[PDB]
Amino acid sequence: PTIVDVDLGDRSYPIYIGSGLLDQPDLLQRHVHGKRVLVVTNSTVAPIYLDKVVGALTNENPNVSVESVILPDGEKYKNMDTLMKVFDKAIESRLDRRCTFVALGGGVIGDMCGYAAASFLRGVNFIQIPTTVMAQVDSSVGGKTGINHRLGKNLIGAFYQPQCVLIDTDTLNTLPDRELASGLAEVVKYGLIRDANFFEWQEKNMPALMARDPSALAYAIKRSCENKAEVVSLDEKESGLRATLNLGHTFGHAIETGFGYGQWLHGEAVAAGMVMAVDMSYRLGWIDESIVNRAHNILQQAKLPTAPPETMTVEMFKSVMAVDKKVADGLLRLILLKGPLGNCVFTGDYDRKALDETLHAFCKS
Amino acid sequence: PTIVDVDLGDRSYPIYIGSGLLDQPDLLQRHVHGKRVLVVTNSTVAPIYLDKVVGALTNENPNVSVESVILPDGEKYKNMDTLMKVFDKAIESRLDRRCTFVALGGGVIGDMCGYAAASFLRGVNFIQIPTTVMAQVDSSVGGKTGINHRLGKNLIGAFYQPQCVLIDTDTLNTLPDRELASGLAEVVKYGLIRDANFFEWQEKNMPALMARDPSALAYAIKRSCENKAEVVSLDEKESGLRATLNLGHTFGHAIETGFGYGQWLHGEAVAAGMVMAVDMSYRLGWIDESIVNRAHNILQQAKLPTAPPETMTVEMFKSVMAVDKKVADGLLRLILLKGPLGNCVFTGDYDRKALDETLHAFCKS
Ligand SMILES: NC(=O)c1ccc[n+]([C@@H]2O[C@H](COP(=O)([O-])OP(=O)(O)OC[C@H]3O[C@@H](n4cnc5c(N)ncnc54)[C@H](O)[C@@H]3O)[C@@H](O)[C@H]2O)c1
Ligand SMILES: NC(=O)c1ccc[n+]([C@@H]2O[C@H](COP(=O)([O-])OP(=O)(O)OC[C@H]3O[C@@H](n4cnc5c(N)ncnc54)[C@H](O)[C@@H]3O)[C@@H](O)[C@H]2O)c1
Repeated sequence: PTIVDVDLGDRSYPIYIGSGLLDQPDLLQRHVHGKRVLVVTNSTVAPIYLDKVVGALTNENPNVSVESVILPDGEKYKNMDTLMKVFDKAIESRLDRRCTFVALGGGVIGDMCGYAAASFLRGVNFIQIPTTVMAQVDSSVGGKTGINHRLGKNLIGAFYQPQCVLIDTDTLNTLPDRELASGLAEVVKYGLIRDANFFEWQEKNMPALMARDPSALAYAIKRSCENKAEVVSLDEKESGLRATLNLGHTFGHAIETGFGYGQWLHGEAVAAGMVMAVDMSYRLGWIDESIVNRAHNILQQAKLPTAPPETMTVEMFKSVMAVDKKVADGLLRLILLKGPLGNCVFTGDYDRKALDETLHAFCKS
Repeated sequence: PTIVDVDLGDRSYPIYIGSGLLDQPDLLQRHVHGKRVLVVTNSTVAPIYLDKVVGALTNENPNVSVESVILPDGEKYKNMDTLMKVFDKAIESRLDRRCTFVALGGGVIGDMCGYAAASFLRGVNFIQIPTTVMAQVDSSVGGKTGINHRLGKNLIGAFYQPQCVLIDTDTLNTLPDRELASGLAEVVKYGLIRDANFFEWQEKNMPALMARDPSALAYAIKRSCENKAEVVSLDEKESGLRATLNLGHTFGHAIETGFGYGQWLHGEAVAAGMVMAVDMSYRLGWIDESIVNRAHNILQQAKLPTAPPETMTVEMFKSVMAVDKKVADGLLRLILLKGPLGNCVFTGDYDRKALDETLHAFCKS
């Protein structure tokens, strides 16, 4: 069991990482400070891990009782109505401020569960058990929770930290290849924004990760968590630094909202968003040809898309980018690369013609 | 302009109190930190105050553009579906993280706008402009925001603190006697929980408050906000001490949900429920009978109910109380009077016979 910690003072919490951690009941029990637990998962994950997870919380612990809600599987259910099922279940069972929610699944569940937890009775303790690469390197950590609105991605939610995060890499064993690769998008992101040695290591080790080698995947998770924990501890609520985690995400969200929720996996949208934001960066003269080539090579190694869907138009991009949460006072700040690899800027001061070229170069219409 | 602070370090903020405050644009504009504002109000309040508040937000203020969203008026509407109207409007007009919400109304609007602000883009700034007594003396202060569920009161929300609170005493001039009176319930509450001298003051001053004397009303407000600000600063998230503000509110919330949201005013529900709490306190032999009948009498001078509605039952009270937020690991903790006037306890330890003796005394079935 490795531990990357997130230090937010009295609200600090541990990220436990290893194999078979779902068979170490002591880990979860330590963060369940009440009698009752509500596991939140979806229809795909539930048959695989729920019994295991209730097992890990109860069968060797007699004073803990566990309930579940199984929500439908899909990014397209990341909405207020599907979230209302969690509040409905919790109130039907008469759960109270001492209960604990447990997010069992990918990033869709983590985000929904975290926000529900933030809001139920004005907040109850919750724990993350990510079961995707995406969630294990990104979504489970940091306490950004919430839902999509039809006009945009993550527009309603809460900053709300879990009590712990339990990553067991065995759970990746049941994850389809496509879901695996899409999680690596965010791993590459850490490399580009602030982690050149991490990036470098990925250029060498991407075949391992794609072959799902345990040691590789475990380090990519660990090192991703180190980055994300550092940033969150410094900038929990995104005054400045935290926005760096949004490289390729202004575009990537435009791909998700535009291309209709769910068709492309998030990581697939980020893959393509990142290429676009690399291209803009070059066009602005802020980065080298070499970064462009290496960004393009590594995502190709991960069999992720390096351009957006051919139905995405320039107008859809602009219209969805208009509700990006990096807008301040009607001004669109972007995350762009600048200088040697591992360097990035959070800025609203970029030549808009460069942005316009990038859109027109990547869009068929 | 009388000020009363709320002390939460870097989240501290003033409550301004006085007449004609809506005629001092300076006060609102100080706390609007961006170019955009969305005034959330309702259809009763809008055509009386919206123009004026838009006028104050923009006078000598080119930098700021102001929009509004008009919600339906009623406790009935204090729920998630209606709140979607705030999000939908916000996103449609592309409001960003730097926008400010202005909650313009009674406590329904405050709680709703508060929780909408907490959640919009995971938190934007908001400001409180209470226009009912209930709001001016209680709900506007403390950053307890949220909404009802069918099965219970304020079971979804957040602890979110406003940028400031603008009590303009003139807004009470348009409020009906019934609404005004119902506000006085929380004024009394402060007396009984922690402020004996204030209580004694109200006993002299009740006829004055019911006649809308400017001085009495204003001092009630200041004293009511001082109490709450003191409690909120010490216990913002309700670890312990804050729960004391819920005297008679366990019973009260049960009346609201039991008898139908908005059939009685909150204040009216709270009055009856306070009277039940004192009865239970006496039955426990924790309280002298002078406190019982002193309470009964001040409420009657406010023309407030001292019984719950005739169709409330014992079962209804018990089933709604089971989802009170004062319940912890299945144990219902209550606010009860013990000792001289102005002293309180929050306890899980009481004889349950006292509890359903008081339930059977007040309910026809
Ligand atoms: N909150 C944050 O900071 C943050 C960071 C990154 C992403 N996110 C959000 O999280 C989501 C990321 O999506 P995701 O990749 O987690 O997708 P996801 O939650 O949809 O999961 C991917 C798919 O794999 C299935 N699945 C999950 N775990 C499995 C397992 N162990 N075995 C087999 N199948 C499994 C799921 O049912 C789903 O069909 C996005 O909505 C994104 O916006 C949030
Ligand atoms: N957040 C807190 O800490 C807190 C504290 C106490 C109460 N509350 C909540 O606040 C609510 C109590 O609301 P309320 O009693 O203010 O009622 P309310 O918000 O429903 O408004 C009272 C009625 O008077 C109308 N009105 C408001 N201002 C007016 C004015 N100036 N002139 C004419 N009419 C006006 C409203 O449109 C409504 O019809 C409850 O839902 C309660 O739970 C919250």
